[PDB]
Amino acid sequence: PQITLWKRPIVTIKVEGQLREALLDTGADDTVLEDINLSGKWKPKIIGGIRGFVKVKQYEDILIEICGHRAVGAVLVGPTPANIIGRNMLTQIGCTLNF
Amino acid sequence: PQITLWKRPIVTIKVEGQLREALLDTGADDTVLEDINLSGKWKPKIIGGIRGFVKVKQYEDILIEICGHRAVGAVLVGPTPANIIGRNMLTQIGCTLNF
Ligand SMILES: CC(C)[C@H](NC(=O)[C@H](C)NC(=O)OCc1ccccc1)C(=O)N[C@@H](Cc1ccccc1)[C@@H](O)[C@H](O)[C@H](Cc1ccccc1)NC(=O)[C@@H](NC(=O)[C@H](C)NC(=O)OCc1ccccc1)C(C)C
Repeated sequence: PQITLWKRPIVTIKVEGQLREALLDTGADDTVLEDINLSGKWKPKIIGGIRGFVKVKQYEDILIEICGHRAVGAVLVGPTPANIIGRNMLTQIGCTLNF
Repeated sequence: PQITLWKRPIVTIKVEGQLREALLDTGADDTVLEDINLSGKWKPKIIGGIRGFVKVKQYEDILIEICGHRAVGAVLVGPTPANIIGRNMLTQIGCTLNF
């Protein structure tokens, strides 16, 4: 679809039988999922933001179903305020900025 | 133009005779400019991110020339790692997410 930016570009995602709402975020390298247990093993990682750095679990090969389009990727899981779909996921659903 | 998200969607902006590079950031409500003095008066404001909340100077009616398209807006100025063009500015250059 074509999402205008008058409101936050939140979309439905489906990660392992769990529906969430994630924000499509062009200013995020990575995808960060807020406090939702993912089956599988992970490796420790730290993303930085505005202000600080949070500790996250990185999971590889996670399947995320984003607004009707699937995409497998590294997914970071950690105490972030929102689900963030970063460019790593956004390139796979073929998402572009447009003006 | 059409910016794919394989790399950070950084673009040229012109803010008061100053060229900067800003990231077009769909996950930012506001626009945040990194440590570059803006003529004019401001009001105190605080944006939150990943981890924490930075103090910024909000300036109204700031003219930002974004990748060939102008846009006047509230611009927040404060110790952020990057210039971030938030949705507030991104709606005016007619920028949409596209997949
Ligand atoms: C999701 C992250 C992986 C993302 N980080 C990255 O992409 C960075 C560059 N990559 C990275 O960290 O790489 C890993 C690494 C590790 C070690 C060494 C080197 C590298 C990120 O948080 N980046 C953010 C800022 C940034 C930019 C450049 C460099 C570093 C950080 C925004 O782009 C991102 O879009 C966030 C999304 C977000 C929203 C809400 C909560 C948490 C995260 N927006 C923001 O932080 C913006 N805030 C907002 O939009 C808030 C929500 N609105 C607001 O403040 O309005 C008033 C308000 C006040 C109080 C409550 C509610 C509203 C900010 C730019 C102004």
